[PDB]
Amino acid sequence: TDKIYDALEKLAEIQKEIAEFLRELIEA
Amino acid sequence: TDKIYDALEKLAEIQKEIAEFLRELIEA
Amino acid sequence: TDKIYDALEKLAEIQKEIAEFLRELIEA
Amino acid sequence: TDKIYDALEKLAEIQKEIAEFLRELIEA
Amino acid sequence: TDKIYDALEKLAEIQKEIAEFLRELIEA
Amino acid sequence: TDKIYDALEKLAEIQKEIAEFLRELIEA
Repeated sequence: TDKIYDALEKLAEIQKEIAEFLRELIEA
Repeated sequence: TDKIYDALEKLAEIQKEIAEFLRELIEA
Repeated sequence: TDKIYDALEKLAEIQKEIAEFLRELIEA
Repeated sequence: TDKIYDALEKLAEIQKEIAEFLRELIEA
Repeated sequence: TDKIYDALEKLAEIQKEIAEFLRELIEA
Repeated sequence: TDKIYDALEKLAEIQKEIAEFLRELIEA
């Protein structure tokens, strides 16, 4: 169901942002 | 270490978005 | 399906705990 | 649906790899 | 660096919960 | 800090796999 897909996307984005943050951090 | 504080903020926002998702989910 | 929702929740929690850990770390 | 399950698995693996990376990092 | 060891433990637990989820999933 | 560069690479690959998943999803 499309709501579940959107759930999975919204979720994925959060992991993307986590990785974002992680790489962003490692330059320290 | 302002960079670390900004890190902590940027991080916090991600938790905010996680919580967003979590509450958004619980209505199911 | 509710099992899939619970899956998505259980999953979300793990990301929450990851972020937890991440912020917890940054005070080092 | 099985495609959605596979989605959830593929997703999970990414979190596994994130944790992988995180622990891998902490030895620094 | 005991704090780092505790970090590694707290981290490990999250991987344990990830694996939990993963095996839990594979019965689908 | 080569270890840090390798960290950044290993990390990047995970983002690659995230993006993989994301594009893979959007066909839904």
